[PDB]
Amino acid sequence: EPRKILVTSALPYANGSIHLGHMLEYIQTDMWVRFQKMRGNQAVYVCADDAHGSAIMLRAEREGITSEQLIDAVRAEHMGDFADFLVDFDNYHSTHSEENRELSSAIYLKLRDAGHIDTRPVTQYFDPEKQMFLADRFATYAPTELKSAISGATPVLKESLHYFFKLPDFEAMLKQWTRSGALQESVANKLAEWLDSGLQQWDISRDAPYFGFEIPDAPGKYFYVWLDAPIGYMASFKNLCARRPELDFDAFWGKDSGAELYHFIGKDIVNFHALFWPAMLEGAGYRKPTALNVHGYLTVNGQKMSKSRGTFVKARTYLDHLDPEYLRYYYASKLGRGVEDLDLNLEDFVQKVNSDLVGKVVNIASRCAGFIHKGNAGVLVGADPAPELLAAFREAAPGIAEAYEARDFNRAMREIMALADRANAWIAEQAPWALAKQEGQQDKVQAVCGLGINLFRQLVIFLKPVLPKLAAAAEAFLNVAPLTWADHQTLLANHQLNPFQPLMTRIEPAKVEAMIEASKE
Ligand code: MET
Repeated sequence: EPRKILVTSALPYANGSIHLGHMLEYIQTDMWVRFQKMRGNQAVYVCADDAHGSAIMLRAEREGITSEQLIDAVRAEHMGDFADFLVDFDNYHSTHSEENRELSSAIYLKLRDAGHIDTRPVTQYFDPEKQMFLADRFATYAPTELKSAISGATPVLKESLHYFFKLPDFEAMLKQWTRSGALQESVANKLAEWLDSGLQQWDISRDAPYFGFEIPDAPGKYFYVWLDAPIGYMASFKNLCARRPELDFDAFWGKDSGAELYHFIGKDIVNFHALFWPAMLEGAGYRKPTALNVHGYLTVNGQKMSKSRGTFVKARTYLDHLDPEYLRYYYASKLGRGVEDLDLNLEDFVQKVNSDLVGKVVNIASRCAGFIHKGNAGVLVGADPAPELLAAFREAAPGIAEAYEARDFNRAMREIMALADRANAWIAEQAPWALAKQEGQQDKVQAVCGLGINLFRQLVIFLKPVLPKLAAAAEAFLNVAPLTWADHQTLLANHQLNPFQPLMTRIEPAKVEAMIEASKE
């Protein structure tokens, strides 16, 4: 039977553009989702904009527009960037939605009646040296407007009631769940620092003015953005189930759920997804996630992204100059099971993509297709010129799937390009361009280029989750139904091809520099 898989990515904040560092997470997630879809599994990919908090109030104020105005414009822009980068969500919702308002309040109310909510007064005191108000830890709250000394009648001591999630109530459960396999060992041991220290109650309320959901029965008190943000996951899925009759909420979020749930996140936000989130789900009556998939961050030419050096590239700025599949492949070629950083070496970016994709994959196709087109009216002739070469492709497939399954895209691209390298070399060894000029060798020409195109179909199957647009164009040329992973098991013989679709041009280094220049501020 197929696997039911609900996959999410972190919800970007609704206060700025998506940049190429953010894009690494969504490309990682989308590629994994597309692979599971090819494998015949029910993989559902949901995300949303994170539209609350002082983060949004600051930008809304900085631009003289309302908070609703900003997040609406921003959600449109984020969805356009993701879509153009071929990141295909099943739903892209918003933490500022009626589903999130009800889910947050229903979860809160259940947790409260179970005794997992606490009320205590937080004190803030003015520090004359640091010249600002500090919180009573026993840091300051994030500012909501743009803005000190001890004034005569001005208080030096604020106080306000806050609402706490009694996270320590789940410490035993969390001590077990964090080491259950849901986290990679590196992740679990870095996270366990909070556990070694002892969990603390979590401040989930903010005072007015705050752009967010109001807390039931606490007038003037709002949920902190990080309280409702992960509930955006459930909200995004609940909103989707209204339009997808085959998707049942309880089937994915009930404690009994036999479905898998994965959160792709960056390493900076593990504590929210690994401590508060699974405690919240268990206390509220839902299943905990199957695993967190944690990733590192992006560097460009060996250094941190620089707005001054022009290596802090907006997704739209990339898309103005370059094919998105360039970057999708480059990321795939370095994305690993680990949690390390990933470097975009711009010179290596051009050499690697041109040599691997255009050179080893696209050119095997266009060269061979031309001979089938001109020499046999476009009918691919079936033959067995190089059985050992073909068997290698068969032997390699389940391993490439294992890499995909385990998020080891690096290994997967490696295995694929090794097959590409070997197939390409055999074609060159045959030299159909030379056989085509010899009289009485036309059968040989079609035998060779038939295998060539067959192997290109195999490479497209293997690369489809990285290059879904290229795959679509390839399926048009190959004149086949959309490719499943199981299609690798069959071959085209005696098959009418369509005209050759353009698949990918080389990366022009001028365009890469034009992208960097456009990003210098
Ligand atoms: C529920 S995931 C929230 C992610 C958060 N908005 C961030 O950008 O770090």
